[PDB]
Amino acid sequence: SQQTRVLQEKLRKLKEAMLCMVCCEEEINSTFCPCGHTVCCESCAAQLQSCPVCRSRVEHVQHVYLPTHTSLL
Amino acid sequence: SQQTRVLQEKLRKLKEAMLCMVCCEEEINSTFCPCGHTVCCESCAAQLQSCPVCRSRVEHVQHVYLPTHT
Ligand SMILES: Cc1nc(-c2cccc(N)c2)no1
Ligand SMILES: [Zn+2]
Ligand SMILES: [Zn+2]
Ligand SMILES: [Zn+2]
Ligand SMILES: [Zn+2]
Repeated sequence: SQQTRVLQEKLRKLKEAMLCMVCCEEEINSTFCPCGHTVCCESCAAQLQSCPVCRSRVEHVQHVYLPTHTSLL
Repeated sequence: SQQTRVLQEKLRKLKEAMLCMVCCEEEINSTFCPCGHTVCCESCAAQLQSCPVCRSRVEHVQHVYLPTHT
């Protein structure tokens, strides 16, 4: 029905919000510190000296173990 | 249709996985450091001495701004 298509869209948008904002291909699993923006995968976060959301300097990157994480397994 | 019900369930489960493992009422927005477990809201994370997932000592709590926040 039309509601099947609406639910498909909601699910797709929620899953897209879980993906790295830079590469769009890998799940978010890293936090820029100290600002706290958690919007990248580990590969993109290692290459940024400034937060892509707020432009604060990145002192270091903290890996995050989230419950929403999914993998090939 | 039955497909609408299947998608409703997938959405519900993903949203439930984003809630604090202690209170089950507030969204996750805090990380235990240095272990990195990000499973609690700010209120529940504030008084824990050890991580509720892996038992590592909590040196500090880092607030996280996630794109899934609603
Ligand atoms: C809340 C909340 N958001 C997430 C989240 C956000 C982006 C990516 C991933 N994997 C999880 N988990 O809990
Ligand atoms: Zn990336
Ligand atoms: Zn930032
Ligand atoms: Zn809580
Ligand atoms: Zn832990």
